[PDB]
This record gives sequence, structure tokens and C-alpha cells, in this order.
Amino acid sequence: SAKDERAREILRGFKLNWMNLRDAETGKILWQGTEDLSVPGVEHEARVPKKILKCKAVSRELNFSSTEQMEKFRLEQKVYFKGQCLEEWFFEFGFVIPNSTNTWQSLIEAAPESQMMPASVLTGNVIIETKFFDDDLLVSTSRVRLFYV
Ligand SMILES: COC(=O)[C@@H](N)CSC/C=C(\C)CC/C=C(\C)CCC=C(C)C
Repeated sequence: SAKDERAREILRGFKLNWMNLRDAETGKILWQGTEDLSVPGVEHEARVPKKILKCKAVSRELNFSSTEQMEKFRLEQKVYFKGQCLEEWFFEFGFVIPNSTNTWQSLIEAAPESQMMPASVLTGNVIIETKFFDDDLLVSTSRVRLFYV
């Protein structure tokens, strides 16, 4: 469309290879996926162990490939509970070499146990909406429904 064919070019050349969730304090891998949760237009599912809610902070690794150059690769994540936006996250990777494969690590600090909701209430009710950007270029929007198992 009129909005850059480059955005569509980046998307066709972009692949999310795998993703990790780690205990930020110990480095134990708590959850791993190899499904491209960045694919737009379908509601992905993620089933993560309930024990993750025990962590004070988690480290999320995104390993991605991109045939296309990007000047300022970043993402915006809204966390929804039953359609209510609870959290808005911003993460920047920066410059993406064309044809590169990159591991992207981010630290997610957890809310206190006394302020965070139980797994039984959260599971199936949390939607993460991720917008993938090259600076101001919206490359894709993806939605993942969270289950705590
Ligand atoms: C430690 O307590 C917490 O902070 C709990 N509430 C969550 S830890 C963190 C994150 C997740 C669980 C889900 C992370 C996001 C996923 C799997 C999907 C995002 C999609 C993309 C493509 C980045």
C-alpha cells in the first residue's frame, strides 16, 4: 500500500527463530519456544510455567533473523487483561545489519507477589500485543494469548 512497501519487505525477510524466559537472578531457562510469535493476523498462544510468577525479574531473549536492514529496530508491548491495558513496555534493539541473526535480551522487572495476581486468574485472560517498528515504520503487529501452566 501507500505506507512503505519497505515495511512489507522487512516483514517478509524477518523471522523470530526462538525465545527464552530466564530467571534474571540465577539464569535458569524457565520457558523456551521456537514458534514465530511475531507472525501477524493470528492469535498465537504461549503456555509458560506458573513458577515464572515467582521470579523477582525475568530476562527475555529474542533470537531473530532479518534479510532487510533496519535503522532503529524496536517494539512496543501492551499487556491486556480482559481488554484492559495494564502495562505498556518499550524496548529498543537499534541498528540491524542486513542478513544478520541476532539475540536480543531484555530485563522485565516483576511486581511484588502481594501486588501480582494469581496464575489461576491470569491464565487465558492475558493478551500481549507487540508492535514491531523500524523507527516510525510499523513492520507488524502480533497478539499472543498467555496461559500459566
Ligand atoms: C516474574 O513475574 C512476571 O513478570 C510475570 N507476570 C511475567 S514474566 C514475563 C513475560 C512473559 C510470561 C511473556 C513474555 C512475552 C511473550 C512470550 C510473547 C511476546 C512476543 C514477542 C514476539 C516478543
